[PDB]
Amino acid sequence: GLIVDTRDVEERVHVMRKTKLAPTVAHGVFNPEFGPAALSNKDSRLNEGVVLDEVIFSKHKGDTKMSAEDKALFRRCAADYASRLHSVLGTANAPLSIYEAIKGVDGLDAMEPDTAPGLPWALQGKRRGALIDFENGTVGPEVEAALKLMEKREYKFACQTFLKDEIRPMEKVRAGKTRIVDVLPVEHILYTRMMIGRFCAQMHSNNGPQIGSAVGCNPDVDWQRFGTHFAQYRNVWDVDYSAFDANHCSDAMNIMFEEVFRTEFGFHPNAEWILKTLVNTEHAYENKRITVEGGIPSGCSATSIINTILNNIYVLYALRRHYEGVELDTYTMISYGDDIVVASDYDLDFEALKPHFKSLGQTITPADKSDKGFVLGHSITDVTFLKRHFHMDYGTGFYKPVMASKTLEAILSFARRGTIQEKLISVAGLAVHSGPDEYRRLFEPFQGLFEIPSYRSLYLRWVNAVCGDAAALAH
RNA sequence: UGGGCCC
RNA sequence: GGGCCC
Ligand SMILES: [Mg+2]
Ligand SMILES: [Mg+2]
Repeated sequence: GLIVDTRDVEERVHVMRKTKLAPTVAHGVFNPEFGPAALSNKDSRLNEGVVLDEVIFSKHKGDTKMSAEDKALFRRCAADYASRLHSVLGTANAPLSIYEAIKGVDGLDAMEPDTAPGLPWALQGKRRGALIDFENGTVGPEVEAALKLMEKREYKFACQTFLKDEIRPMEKVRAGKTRIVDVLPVEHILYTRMMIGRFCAQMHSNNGPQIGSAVGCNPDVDWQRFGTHFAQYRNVWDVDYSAFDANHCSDAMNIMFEEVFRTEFGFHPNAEWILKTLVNTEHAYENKRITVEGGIPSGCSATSIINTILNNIYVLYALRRHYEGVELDTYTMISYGDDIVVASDYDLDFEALKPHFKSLGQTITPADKSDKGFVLGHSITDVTFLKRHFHMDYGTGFYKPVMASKTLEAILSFARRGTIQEKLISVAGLAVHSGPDEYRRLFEPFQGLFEIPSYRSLYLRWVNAVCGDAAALAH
C-alpha cells in the first residue's frame, strides 16, 4: 500500500529477535542455500549497510488509483465472480454465534487458544486465554465491549508487526527481505469469523476450479482432482506475483467487499464493514506507528480467502480489459492466496496482460524461471502450485504432489529445539512422493538417531488416501 | 500469525 | 502441541 504517515511514539512494541530455528544433523550433509530469516538489525549474515527496518516496508510502493471505467469494469467482474461463487455455495451466510466462531464448524477449524492476542493486549501481558474462554466458547468483558463497538461500527484498532521467523533462501536472508506478520487483535478475528465464518466454511468444503479456490484442500488427495482437470486444457500458465498482499489497491478491495459480501447474498450488514477496516490500517513496529492505505494485513481472519477471491477477479478483469467477450467459461483457474494456476484452450497472451494487472498495481511475471515472457503449450506437469509439482505416479496412475529436493533438504536442515522427531514424521508425508531412492537419501543423516517412517508405510497410506478403490484393487 | 491441510 | 503450504 501507501505509507501516508510515520509517527514516533514513546510506547515501544518489542519484536521477536533471535531465531528459534536451529540447524539439524542434515544441515552438515546437505548444506542448503537456505537459512533462518534475519531478525536483528545487526545480524552477522546481513549485507553491509542494510537496515532491516527499511526493507520490511519497501513492499509499500503506493496505493494505485483506478479510473471510473476500470472501477466499473472491476465491479462488473467482482459481481460476475460473486454470482458463480454464491451460486455454488448457496446463501446461508448469516452470522456465526460467538461459540461457533471460537470452536469452528464443519469446514472451519477452531481459533488457536494460545496464539498472539494483538493490540492493545500485548502491552498488558495478556494471553488469549485471559480474554476468551476457548473451552466454553465464551468471551470476557474486554472482548464483549469491543464487540459492542464493532456492532456500532465505531471500533478502532492497530496491527502488531511481527518478524516472520522462517526458513528462507540465503539470498533473501542476505538482502534482509524478512517477511512480516500483521497480528490483528483477537476480537477482530473473532468478529470477522462471526461475519463471514460460514461463508469461509462453505468455501473450504467446495474447493476446486469451479470456484477457483484451493483453500481447504489436501494436496495428497486433491492433486488427482486438480491434475486431471488442468491436463484437459491446451495451455497452462504458472503466474507469479510480487508482493500480492501489499499491492491490493483500496479501489479493488473496497469494490470486491461491496460486491461479494452483499446482504442479498445472506450476509449481515457488518460483513462488508469489518472487511473494509482492513483497507486503511495503522501498524505498530517498535517505536514507530505507521499508517498505510491499501494492501491486506496477514493476521486477518480469511486473509487467504480474500486473496483468493481477489486473484479470481483480477484474472477476469485483466482478460476483459484486453479482449472482448471474455466470460468465466473462457478459462479455468485455481488459486490459494497469491499462488495461481491458470488454463485455457484459447491461446491467451499473458505477456500483453502485464499492463492490465498494473492498472490494479499488480506485477505478473512468469514462474517458469526468469524466461523471456509467458509462452504457450505448457501443461500441468510443468507448473508449481503450493511448492508442489504435478507428477504421475508410476504404479497407481494418479497425480501426486512432488516438492523439489532442494526445498525438502532446506526444510529438513532446520528445526525448533525438541520438535525434530515430530517434524521428521510430517515431512516424511511430503517426501514420500519424491520416490523410494530420494526418500532414502533425504532421511539418510537421521538414520539411527530418530524414527524414520518406512517408504512402504506412507505409500500405502497415500494410496488409500487418494482413493479407497485402488488400495482394495491391489487385493 | 491468519485461512487451510497433516500427525 | 508440533510440522508444511499460503
Ligand atoms: Mg485464531
Ligand atoms: Mg506459482
